[PDB]
Amino acid sequence: PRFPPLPKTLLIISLKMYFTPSRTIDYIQGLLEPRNDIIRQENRSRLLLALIPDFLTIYPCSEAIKEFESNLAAPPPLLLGAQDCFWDSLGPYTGEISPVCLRDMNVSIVELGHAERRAIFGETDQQVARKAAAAADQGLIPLVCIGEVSTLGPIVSEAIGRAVGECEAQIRPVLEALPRDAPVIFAYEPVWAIARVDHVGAVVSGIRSVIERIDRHRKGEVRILYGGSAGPGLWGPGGLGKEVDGMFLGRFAHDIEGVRKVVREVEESL
Amino acid sequence: PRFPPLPKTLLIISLKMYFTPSRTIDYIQGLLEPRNDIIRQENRSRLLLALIPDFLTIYPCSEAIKEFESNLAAPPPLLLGAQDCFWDSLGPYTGEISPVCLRDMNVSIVELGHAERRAIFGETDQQVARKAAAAADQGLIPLVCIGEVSTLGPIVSEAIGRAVGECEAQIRPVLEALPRDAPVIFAYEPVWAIARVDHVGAVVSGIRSVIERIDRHRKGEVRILYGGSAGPGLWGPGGLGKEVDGMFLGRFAHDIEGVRKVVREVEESL
Ligand code: NA
Repeated sequence: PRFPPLPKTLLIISLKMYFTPSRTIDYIQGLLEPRNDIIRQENRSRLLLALIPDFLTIYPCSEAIKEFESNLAAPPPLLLGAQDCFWDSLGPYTGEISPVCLRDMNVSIVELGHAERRAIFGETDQQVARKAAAAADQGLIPLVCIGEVSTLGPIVSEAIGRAVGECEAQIRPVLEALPRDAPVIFAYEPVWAIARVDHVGAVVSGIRSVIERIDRHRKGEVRILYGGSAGPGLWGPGGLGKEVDGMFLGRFAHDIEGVRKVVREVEESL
Repeated sequence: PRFPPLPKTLLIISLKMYFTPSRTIDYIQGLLEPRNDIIRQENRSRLLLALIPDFLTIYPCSEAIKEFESNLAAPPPLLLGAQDCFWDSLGPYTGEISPVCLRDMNVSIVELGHAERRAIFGETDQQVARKAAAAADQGLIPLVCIGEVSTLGPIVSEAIGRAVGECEAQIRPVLEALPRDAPVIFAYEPVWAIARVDHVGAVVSGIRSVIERIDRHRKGEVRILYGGSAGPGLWGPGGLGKEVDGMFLGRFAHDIEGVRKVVREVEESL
């Protein structure tokens, strides 16, 4: 085990660039708070939460998790992610974050190729792949965001064919760059939508098929999440959970009670 | 005073993406250590050091500075910088760092437009300008890296004319975007060199002239540093200090004794 094993269900909270430091510290302390009933021992092996703060609060986030773990004797209660990293270990790359340093701060997962980075900064498939490779070199699980870049046509087979093939071009360089035994998580979100479960189910089913065709027998496990902004009710009553191994929570999740509500939803669906 | 006043001499240590977290914590604790004789009370009003760590260690760096300040009763002993920031306050910008959050962590200065970011990521003059504006909105001093993008010709007046005019295109959008009363620091390094003091002196003199021509009477103060990798002896005996208001220290500065040696050099030149 070079890598943490992946539970069947993954819930991800990415704070993007929305939170101030004090709000991030209060927030992660709310997640861990036992009276908040978000993190249950009985969920440990089936359901996992990741918090993905901005780079500045990874340190005190990591410190908060540790302090909470020291309350018990020796799955972590909560995974800590970063929202990006560089494609090299250490070096002369001003403004860039090292996966070496991330691992030293007990980050377990790195979000890569977000739609926002692809649109604003022109981040490419090759770059996301090299980034995944460097994250994996440090024992970090790549979490690669994928999705169709085009507005799709009105013929469904054409539309599903395009979307899946556009995801294929994003998946292939990542799997080529990664060791076959390193785990990877792909988060799907159709970039032109800014949640149709029929559409998600169909493209995700085409994604899993794509992966099986490239490397059916790789030892590293694979998970496909919904990367879109998911609201209360979508997972269970909306059927989203029948299609994917997890999801990103939308901005309702900025309130701890919202997160509590969605964990309950997820428990009920299992 | 919306901004810290700028001393006549600025020394900058940017760690780029070279240091692990424990090495950064040890390092800043070495800078502050009184037996290391790097930070002298007698230097306070004439010479200032900035440390510019990676985003992950800004928090414990800030914490270390505070803890040291609490050893005395209420110029900071050491400025804390970041190596980049985003051009907006808060929002949906995955992987980006907010100048709001930086200020909340007692960062006083933001390095922008580094040659490494301009080359690797295609970072543009417009983007560096918008970044400077957002840093200034939060009371942060922009530190904009500038320099000629071309290999220069063999006729000196042509070469100096080009280099200065290429710096002009980088300076102008920054001054346009900044309030006239916000301070700005420009760090010069000819991108094609990968230290000729004659060349630096000549282009820096053309830079100060350029600035005076754009906005002779702005209230915000301006400093021009050498952004190249400066080694021991270059400032005083090499004459660099007669041309610029400070410099970036080269990799020799990774050793605390190196920093000590260069502070002594600088003291002697004043
Ligand atoms: Na970045």
